[PDB]
Amino acid sequence: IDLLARIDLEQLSYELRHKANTETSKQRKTEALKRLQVVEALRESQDNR
DNA sequence: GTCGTTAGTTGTGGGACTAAAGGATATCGTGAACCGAAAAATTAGTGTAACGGGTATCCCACAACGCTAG
Repeated sequence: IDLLARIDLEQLSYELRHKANTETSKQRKTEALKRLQVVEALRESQDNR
């Protein structure tokens, strides 16, 4: 609860895009984009409700 | 010589498997003793009859004419 409350979705998404853009490993990039999917899904949810 | 990377396994985990009818199941093992709770049953106590007028209603019966003289 505390960790997810302290989370910042916009900053987290920007950090993940940066990490994907500056990573020399394909697997790390895949993990970064996979987390970005869920982060952006939550961001899109926060617009409707 | 040593460290990160990539691709191809390899083991492991989560998700599918016509339609129609019908549709009954049986379900162990035991430790004691006292207190409290409320739900139930048993027991103890009080009682009328006709009368005066006057009047409201009911049922029950009957009436509600015809002629003659001053």
